[PDB]
Amino acid sequence: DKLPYKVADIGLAAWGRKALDIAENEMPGLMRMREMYSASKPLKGARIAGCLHMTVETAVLIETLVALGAEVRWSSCNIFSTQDHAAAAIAKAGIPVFAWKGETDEEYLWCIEQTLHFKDGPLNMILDDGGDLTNLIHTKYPQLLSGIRGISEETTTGVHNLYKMMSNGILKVPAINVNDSVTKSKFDNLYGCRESLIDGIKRATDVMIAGKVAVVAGYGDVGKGCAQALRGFGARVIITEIDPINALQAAMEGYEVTTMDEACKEGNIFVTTTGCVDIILGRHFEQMKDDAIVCNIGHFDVEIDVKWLNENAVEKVNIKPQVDRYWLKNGRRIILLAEGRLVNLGCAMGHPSFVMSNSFTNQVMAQIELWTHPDKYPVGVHFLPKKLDEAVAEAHLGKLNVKLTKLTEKQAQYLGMPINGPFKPDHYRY
Amino acid sequence: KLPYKVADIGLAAWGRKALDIAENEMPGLMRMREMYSASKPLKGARIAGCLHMTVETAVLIETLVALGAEVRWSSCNIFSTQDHAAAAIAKAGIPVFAWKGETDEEYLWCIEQTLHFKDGPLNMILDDGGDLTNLIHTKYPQLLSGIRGISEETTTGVHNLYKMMSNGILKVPAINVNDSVTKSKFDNLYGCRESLIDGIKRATDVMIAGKVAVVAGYGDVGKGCAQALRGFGARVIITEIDPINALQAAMEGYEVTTMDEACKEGNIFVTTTGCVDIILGRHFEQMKDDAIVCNIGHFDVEIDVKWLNENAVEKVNIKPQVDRYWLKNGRRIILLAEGRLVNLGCAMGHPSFVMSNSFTNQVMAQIELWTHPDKYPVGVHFLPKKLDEAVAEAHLGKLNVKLTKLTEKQAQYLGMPINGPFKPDHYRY
Amino acid sequence: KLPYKVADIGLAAWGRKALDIAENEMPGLMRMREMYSASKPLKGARIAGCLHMTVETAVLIETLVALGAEVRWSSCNIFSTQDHAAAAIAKAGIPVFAWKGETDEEYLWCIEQTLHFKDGPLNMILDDGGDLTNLIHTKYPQLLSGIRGISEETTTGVHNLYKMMSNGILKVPAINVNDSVTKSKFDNLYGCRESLIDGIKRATDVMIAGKVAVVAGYGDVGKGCAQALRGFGARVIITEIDPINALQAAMEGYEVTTMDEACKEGNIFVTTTGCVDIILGRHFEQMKDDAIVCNIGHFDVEIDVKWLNENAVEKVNIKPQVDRYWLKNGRRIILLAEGRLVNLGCAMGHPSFVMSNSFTNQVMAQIELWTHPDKYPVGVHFLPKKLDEAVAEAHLGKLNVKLTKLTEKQAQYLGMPINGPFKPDHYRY
Amino acid sequence: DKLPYKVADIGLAAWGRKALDIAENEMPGLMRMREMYSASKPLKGARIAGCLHMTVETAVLIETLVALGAEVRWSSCNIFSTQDHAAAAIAKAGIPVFAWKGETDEEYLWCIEQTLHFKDGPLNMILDDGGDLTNLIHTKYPQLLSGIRGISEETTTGVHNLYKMMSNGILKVPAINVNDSVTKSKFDNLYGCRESLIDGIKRATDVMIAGKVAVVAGYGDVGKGCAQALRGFGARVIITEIDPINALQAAMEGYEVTTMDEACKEGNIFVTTTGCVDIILGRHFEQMKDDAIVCNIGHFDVEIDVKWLNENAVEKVNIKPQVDRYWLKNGRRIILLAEGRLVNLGCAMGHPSFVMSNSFTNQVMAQIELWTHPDKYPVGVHFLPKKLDEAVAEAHLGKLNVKLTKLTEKQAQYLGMPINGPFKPDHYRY
Ligand SMILES: NC(=O)c1ccc[n+]([C@@H]2O[C@H](COP(=O)([O-])OP(=O)(O)OC[C@H]3O[C@@H](n4cnc5c(N)ncnc54)[C@H](O)[C@@H]3O)[C@@H](O)[C@H]2O)c1
Ligand SMILES: NC(=O)c1ccc[n+]([C@@H]2O[C@H](COP(=O)([O-])OP(=O)(O)OC[C@H]3O[C@@H](n4cnc5c(N)ncnc54)[C@H](O)[C@@H]3O)[C@@H](O)[C@H]2O)c1
Ligand SMILES: NC(=O)c1ccc[n+]([C@@H]2O[C@H](COP(=O)([O-])OP(=O)(O)OC[C@H]3O[C@@H](n4cnc5c(N)ncnc54)[C@H](O)[C@@H]3O)[C@@H](O)[C@H]2O)c1
Ligand SMILES: NC(=O)c1ccc[n+]([C@@H]2O[C@H](COP(=O)([O-])OP(=O)(O)OC[C@H]3O[C@@H](n4cnc5c(N)ncnc54)[C@H](O)[C@@H]3O)[C@@H](O)[C@H]2O)c1
Ligand SMILES: NC(=O)c1ncn([C@@H]2O[C@H](CO)[C@@H](O)[C@H]2O)n1
Ligand SMILES: NC(=O)c1ncn([C@@H]2O[C@H](CO)[C@@H](O)[C@H]2O)n1
Ligand SMILES: NC(=O)c1ncn([C@@H]2O[C@H](CO)[C@@H](O)[C@H]2O)n1
Ligand SMILES: NC(=O)c1ncn([C@@H]2O[C@H](CO)[C@@H](O)[C@H]2O)n1
Repeated sequence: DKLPYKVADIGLAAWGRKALDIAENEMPGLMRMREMYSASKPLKGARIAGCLHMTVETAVLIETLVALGAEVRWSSCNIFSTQDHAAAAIAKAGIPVFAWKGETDEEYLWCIEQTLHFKDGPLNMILDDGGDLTNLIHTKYPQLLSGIRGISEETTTGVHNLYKMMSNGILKVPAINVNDSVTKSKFDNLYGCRESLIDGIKRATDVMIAGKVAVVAGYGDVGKGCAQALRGFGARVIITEIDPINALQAAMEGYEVTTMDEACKEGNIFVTTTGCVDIILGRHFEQMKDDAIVCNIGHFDVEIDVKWLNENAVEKVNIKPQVDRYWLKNGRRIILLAEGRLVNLGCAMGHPSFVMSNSFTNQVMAQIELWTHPDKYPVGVHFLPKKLDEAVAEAHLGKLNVKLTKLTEKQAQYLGMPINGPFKPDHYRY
Repeated sequence: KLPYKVADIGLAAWGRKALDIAENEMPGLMRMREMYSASKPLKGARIAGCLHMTVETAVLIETLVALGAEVRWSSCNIFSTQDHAAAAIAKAGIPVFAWKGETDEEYLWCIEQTLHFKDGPLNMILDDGGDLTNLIHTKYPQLLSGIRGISEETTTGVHNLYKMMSNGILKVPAINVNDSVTKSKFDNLYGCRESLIDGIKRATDVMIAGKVAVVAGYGDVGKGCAQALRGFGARVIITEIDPINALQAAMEGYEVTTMDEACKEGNIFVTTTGCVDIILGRHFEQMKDDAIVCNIGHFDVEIDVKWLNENAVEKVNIKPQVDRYWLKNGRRIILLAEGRLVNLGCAMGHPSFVMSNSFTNQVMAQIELWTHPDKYPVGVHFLPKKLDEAVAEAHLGKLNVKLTKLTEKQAQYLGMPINGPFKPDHYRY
Repeated sequence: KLPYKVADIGLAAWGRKALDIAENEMPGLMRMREMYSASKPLKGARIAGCLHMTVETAVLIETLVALGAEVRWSSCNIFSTQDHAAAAIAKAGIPVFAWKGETDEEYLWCIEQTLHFKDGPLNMILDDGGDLTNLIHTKYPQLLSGIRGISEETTTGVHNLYKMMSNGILKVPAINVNDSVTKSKFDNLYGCRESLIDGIKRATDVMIAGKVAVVAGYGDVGKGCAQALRGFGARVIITEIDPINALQAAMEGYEVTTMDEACKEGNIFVTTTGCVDIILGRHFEQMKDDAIVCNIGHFDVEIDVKWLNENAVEKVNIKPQVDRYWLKNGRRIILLAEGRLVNLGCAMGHPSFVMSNSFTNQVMAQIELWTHPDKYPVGVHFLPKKLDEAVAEAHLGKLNVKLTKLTEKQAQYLGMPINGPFKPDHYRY
Repeated sequence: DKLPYKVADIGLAAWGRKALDIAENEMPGLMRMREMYSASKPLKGARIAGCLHMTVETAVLIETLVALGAEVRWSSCNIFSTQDHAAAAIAKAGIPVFAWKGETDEEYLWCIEQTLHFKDGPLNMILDDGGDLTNLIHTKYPQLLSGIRGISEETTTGVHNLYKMMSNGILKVPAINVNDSVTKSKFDNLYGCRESLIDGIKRATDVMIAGKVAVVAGYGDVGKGCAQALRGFGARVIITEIDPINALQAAMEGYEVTTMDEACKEGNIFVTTTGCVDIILGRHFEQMKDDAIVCNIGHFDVEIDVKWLNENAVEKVNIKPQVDRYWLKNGRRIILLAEGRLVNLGCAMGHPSFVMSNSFTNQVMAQIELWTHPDKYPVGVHFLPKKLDEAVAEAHLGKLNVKLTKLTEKQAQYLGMPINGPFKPDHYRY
């Protein structure tokens, strides 16, 4: 007596399928997983609850998991990130999906709850992005924990939470940290944001980047890509940081590194990338240039104090969906994107398919590892082996017409490594 | 007769909000309003405009009206109208005939609606690409003697004016706005550096990083396009006919080769030449699977779209202005905006700040021609450097740029007028 | 009289090896030799040259001689001579009066040695910065009627020629070589992009990454300098008097402010203005400890070196052309090349490939003035675009650039001559 | 009856001292070690044999070790890298140093042998760059191993050798891998090469970079910096790689990735960064463009087959020290820099002082850790703790006028980290 799916408009499915066809041809990693494993069906018996942005890219991931034998039920991990034509295509394919663009907070929680119960029993695998599904099970459904073989987690904030859960004795299910595969963190977080930040800002505002001062809070993988994107279009980028190593990197790349207390007086565009609370506050907003654009690409909605704007502005003018222009008591305006929620996914289409093929090939590999080799994965947080990490990269080289060199026997002996790798030590930072 | 013709007048409120935001990004145009709204230098002008009907152009239109002109408007491209901007203009009582997705015949009908005002025929032309200019000269020559001047926005349009003049067929004075320094070195370069990728992304959501991109032409537009693609991690290959532009591209680290070679390597193709026959059937047949092909230069003639329509074995419309073709060789080609300007057809054109440079020049040109016509005999003219410098200066405050002033000692040393102009007429910036 | 005067003729063999390497990087000059060595268009010319006596200039000198000229040479800067290049020229029998580290009086003596040949006084000038031009006009006016033409290398020199002409005091026709497209947009820009950092590094070995660098001026030289510093991870701040150049710098992501503000922040200061009084005592007094200060523009007047010498409390010579001053405030300033051109004074100037563009223009200018003087009345002239394009084309093969040729259909469409020139005279590239 | 030092010309000492004074003011990390530890003298009793490029930067390191109480004896680890004025200043200061620019291979070995015996006994600490000192002791002087408390090793190839020695049971002394401190590998190897490669090429050849094709073999930290430097000056850079992850990084940065077998036909400049043998061979040289410039910035002299040039060229013309122009049987010329040895140190001045202050502050810290806390360091290869790594970066922020943000108590609680760090997990790649 439960809904089979819930999406904005299943009639968008034909357009969705065209977008999926294009994406498949950009995602050789996922297509190789299908070629290699569609017959052997390694995920047979798996019942995967997924909580991850319901985008065209994610649809390709979902169909890969199903091709490999899994049953899947899906929700988005963000109220604005669903692409309704992708959700429609997945629903039309008979896969239970509960996701649409513009969910309320109540609807969001309800959608996750729809993914827990399958025909043959409760979920036995978690594929998570940000840990909401992980946390829901541990907090509200502890009786389901014993039946879950593994968790794979997509993003930096999610994995931070898993390590904290483990250190405090709260984690009860083995997890693979997908974020920190080399082929995820050094590609998705960096090159993905380098394209999708600007895409979000532009679709929302059509603002010129050239000539502006842009303030980027944080200089981790996300901040590095955001800063590079903005600099490339001729913004002058100012960085804030708490970590002296990341701060020194930023200075050595030619960026001014200062505090938000100083930078708020100069920025025309503000991007938060920190995964931390209380980055942009009332005292900052009051000092900003007129029509400063403020957005978050890090986590949830707490980097920016959106509550302060709602409480203190004279008026909030909605410009269009996910774009609000606040008029402050000082007579100046602030343009806030996506209510302070992820701007690339909320105001544009998130990362492009090619780089998401890296991240999602790691996801499929992690699901196969946890489902088929559980003995290798005790309760705790684990990485994929370097050999598989390398294999993700190798699967994407052909599409780019990259010609990789093979070591000669003489060179392999000289270096003391195998011809087929792995080629780097475990601590290598790339 | 119709007061206007637009897609949906109900879009006017949203249009107005977008115009409000754009005004705050366009200090040059707002300064023209501050300076000239009382004195109304364009009183008596009846300006027919043919220029992409975007949010940015709406700000220009309302500036012309604030300065006392009567205006009637059409777009210069069948896909470039932003319907909310058109609706806001219509709602404000200004005759505009423009919508996204015109037929070719509707396009001409729209230009024709701009020619006659209550008080008489048009007496000024504001053009982008020469269609209004050519229409009057070829079909309505009886209207020419009543037109005081033409201002022309874009490289292809000004090329046509110079050709008309050399052939003795130009009959109205024109100002070349494209070749103001503050237009050509800003709009054509930095505008395309942002809006090319915006068009490609909204249309395809393709990853740029890791791709080979082939840019045909390395003029102002090609320079901006190449820099954009390289910034996102594409490997950019350039084609050129001019050895100077070619050497520039080589000295910036780009491979410069022919399209006959580059067609085998590119994943993304962008034409920027203003020339016919850049991408042909023999090129399409060699392209990598799902190569994305688009034009940012002129009209629809850089890419042989006719060839694709006639020779593909499948053609699937993905969404408006995005078509995916399957060739006999089994490979696919993705064509944007039917080969028409991709930045305006698949996205929103250049952002407002840089359009404020171009459009401040347009307002200055209209004022010069309308109020000082004897300074402009039949022929093609530039705005004075002093005015060109003034356009730039008007945008410095928004960016918090602090300009240095020469001391009297330094001005004497340089033999330079202390308030400019600061460069000789041949200076290339 | 002396056959030459150089530091050490024993350096000639090493000089010749360096010239051999440079010739293979200078296809424009080598092409001039291939085309004109038999016909000897410069037969009868007696060229006095005043231009940095470097390896690159040695290739130019031997090209002029190959084309039939007699030549006598001096450097235009007291620190820019490369002694091995000077020795190779001297060994080849060419009168050259140049060494690194001349006194100001020796500098003038060297120019004076170039004026008289066996067959009579000079009849052509090849100048860089106007010193030879000014010397003749002011001290040897009786020689003017015997001089057929002047070609001038650099922005400051051509500025002086235009001033002379407007004041009615220029008495010999001149060609402005600086403002060939293939000179100004290449040498001034890409040359400085490499040779500024070479000068700073050889002098100081300072890390660029992490520093704030202040570049005064954003013309061709300032653009090249700023890009170089940014590429290595310096944060670059720009000063400018021209609102157009200022807006360019802002649109490229640089902070544009005054020297009065920037002096408090910079670790490296580079002057590129061609103007007096850019860095003054009030600036030095505010600078970060061990700020490195240098000039790449003109003469020694951009930086107030007199102020440092008079006001520092300590001055220590680190090595040739590097001085470290201690100010009364206890902080240190490092001054390069006594405020003279840092790229030529502390390193080797621009690399040979880009100098081949500049120097091919110089050879073309000398040929034009010597063989077609009636085309050049007294005044300041440009080389024709056709020749400018030819300079670029002559360098494409070395870089393996493949230039596209228009089809006859395309040339008709564009109304363009199929072999060029391809751009109108106002084109800015 | 042994020499007290051996240098090119001790009369260069006054110029050397001026260069050292300038460098000190660029090296706040080393100067902070002096401020903090010159009175307590933590290295008292240490007798450190050092084998590391005898440059101005290294002189500042040497004087720091002596200020901290160590006795030191020094040699260079490269026959061309010594800066004779720096060596003179160290000799004049009474420190035994055996180093000059342009040593023969025999003289090189002799110089290392001079650093082993002190007045009060044999060395009891090793500071090494490339492992020659480490290998000499293990192979020729095993009886000295028991008296050595620790090894600190500077460079990637050196540390590779230490791990191999450990895996084969040959390492008998505890070692700290300095190369893989974050503040070394991500700064020295990357930003150092980004400046010093071009400096070497320019001083040797004065070649224009703009317009050229440059081929960079390897895209690790060194290759990344070299490629960026060359691209910045307008070369078109082609990368070769054996590792699919590094290769994908290069492609995503806009470089063509192909094999040397293809790239040798196109390159005008060749830079080897691999640490591997047999990168540029006869079959490559024969296909190169006329006057191709060929150089190595990786390891020793075996990346480039210099022996092939010597055996097969028609003639070798010496242009000036460390620059040779070979005329081949095909009539074309090859310009080889520094006989295939490190081009940045051999043809220029190596990395600038500021970034060497990061590397050498790690060296001082490693010497203090091994000398004063030996119980923490069993036989094996170890990293410096992240807290010290962060402290190296923090010590350089003031010179750059960087303003680092401090977490609030609320933020530190939210993130679950200490206000004073460390701020990243052990696996973080920066
Ligand atoms: N929107 C997306 O598509 C996307 C993609 C990847 C990751 N993410 C999210 O982005 C965020 C950042 O991810 P990351 O991988 O870059 O993590 P990271 O740990 O590499 O970088 C975060 C940086 O923020 C800095 N920081 C923390 N608090 C700060 C403060 N108060 N002020 C200034 N700097 C501060 C840290 O020192 C760190 O260097 C995470 O929330 C992650 O889940 C989003
Ligand atoms: N979409 C836009 O927003 C936008 C903006 C500005 C200009 N434009 C248009 O873009 C086009 C280019 O303008 P521009 O200012 O760069 O002009 P330009 O003259 O500076 O550059 C065009 C270049 O194309 C080269 N070229 C010509 N034919 C060629 C061919 N067959 N193959 C390779 N190269 C060839 C020329 O040598 C020239 O360097 C024009 O049509 C102009 O109207 C469009
Ligand atoms: N060292 C070299 O190898 C080399 C090479 C080429 C040119 N030059 C010399 O470099 C200088 C600059 O040449 P260019 O071609 O760039 O000329 P330019 O005219 O293009 O640029 C100089 C810029 O300085 C700006 N300026 C003038 N006075 C200023 C001041 N007080 N403060 C800030 N900005 C100011 C001007 O607005 C102008 O934009 C000239 O002296 C020229 O002869 C040297
Ligand atoms: N000259 C200097 O100042 C300097 C500075 C730092 C490091 N180094 C040295 O530079 C070298 C590289 O150091 P790194 O830190 O970049 O190491 P790295 O391991 O990060 O990079 C080396 C790269 O070379 C690649 N490689 C190996 N064999 C190859 C082959 N046959 N063809 C193509 N690519 C190949 C590897 O895949 C790797 O990515 C080492 O020898 C190191 O000791 C020199
Ligand atoms: N197009 C997409 O589906 C997309 N774009 C970005 N992300 C993921 O969103 C996560 C943040 O929630 C990041 O870790 C990315 O991997 N997914
Ligand atoms: N946003 C806009 O209205 C816009 N964007 C680009 N262009 C103009 O379109 C012309 C090409 O028709 C160029 O010359 C630009 O000036 N207009
Ligand atoms: N290597 C060289 O001989 C060299 N380098 C730079 N310049 C010239 O020096 C002039 C400044 O005097 C500039 O216009 C350059 O053309 N010459
Ligand atoms: N200026 C210098 O002393 C210098 N420059 C580079 N390197 C070191 O040289 C090692 C290679 O032998 C690298 O790991 C660098 O840390 N030292």
